[PDB]
Amino acid sequence: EVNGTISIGCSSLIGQTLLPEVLSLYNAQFPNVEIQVQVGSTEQIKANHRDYHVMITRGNKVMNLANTHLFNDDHYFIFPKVTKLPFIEFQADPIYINQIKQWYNDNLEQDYHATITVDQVATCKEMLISGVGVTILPEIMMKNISKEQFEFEKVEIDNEPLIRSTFMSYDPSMLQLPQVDSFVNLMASFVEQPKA
Amino acid sequence: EVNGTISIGCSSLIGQTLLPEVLSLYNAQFPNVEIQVQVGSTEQIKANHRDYHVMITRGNKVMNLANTHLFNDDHYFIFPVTKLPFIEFQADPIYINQIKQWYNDNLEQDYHATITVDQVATCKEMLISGVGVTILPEIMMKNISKEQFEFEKVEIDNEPLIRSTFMSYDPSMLQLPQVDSFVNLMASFVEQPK
Repeated sequence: EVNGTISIGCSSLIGQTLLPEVLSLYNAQFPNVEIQVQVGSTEQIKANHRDYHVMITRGNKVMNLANTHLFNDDHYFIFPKVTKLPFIEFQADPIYINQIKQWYNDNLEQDYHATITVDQVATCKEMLISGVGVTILPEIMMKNISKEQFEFEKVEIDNEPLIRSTFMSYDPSMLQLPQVDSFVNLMASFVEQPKA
Repeated sequence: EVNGTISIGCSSLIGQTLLPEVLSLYNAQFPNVEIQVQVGSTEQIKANHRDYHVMITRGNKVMNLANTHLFNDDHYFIFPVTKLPFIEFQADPIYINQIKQWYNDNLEQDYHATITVDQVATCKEMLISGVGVTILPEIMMKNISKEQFEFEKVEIDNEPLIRSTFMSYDPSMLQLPQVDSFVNLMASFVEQPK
């Protein structure tokens, strides 16, 4: 049997969408593995990289590690079925937030200004659902947003969708741990789409 | 005419349940206030209290601060049972030990967590995707299919297992209009008409 412990560090939004699905598969195949999950900012995770066998983060490849591109998110601007409403911003690295800002300016009348800022995308989405304001979300976080209360407009810059990449990172030496080699191979196949 | 910045630090599960609801009121009444929210563990927030005008945490009162009890949560054991993995979240040890002791008293096996997660939110998503079973605070139970899952209330000696939520702040801070505003709005908000 595969066993021991696997310690996973990932972006907060990953811990509420992808990871539970991956862990249903993984625990079904490798039930004697004990699993530890810690969520956080990409910068936190990368900082604590040594507490984790494997990290799942957003942005770019991590330094001095193996990286596996998992997928890309599109983005939607989401609002009540607009420049008079407050915009909710979430914390991420500055290139990304700056694309969102530049888009707000290009496609809307006012200058961009965050009224509410939260650090997690999940919080941001719940702020949206409660009517605190409008926002831009990556598509993987758009489930269960009422299509009767809200309109969804896709974010493109020039004529290119605004996208963000998710990566799995690990020290290739860790694959000597059966339980890590298992998780990494399971994810390789999990992120492939049957209908390519 | 109330403005400035208010900086809120709260428990993760609060940031996806209570706080958005509170902030819809607050922003409506005090639109010229800029709001910053940071989420995390109770001990994180307590560790960073210098960054926040106001904290909302779970557990006990915080030391050398004003405290306002906001409410108490009941808990439920939620399952599709001792062959299924249990999902444990991180919190202080008295509380986790109540859950362990309860699982032992009321189920056959010894308590053992197969999956452990940092946040209650993750734990709930783990639950919804069939990873396993778990105990949740009732405020985190919305949108769990009553058709796929059963819900059993957690009692210990016929007393519900409950956890408390507190708002903590330095009283001197109420000199900031935008903080005095938020604290009074929360006083109102946590009261029940009925």
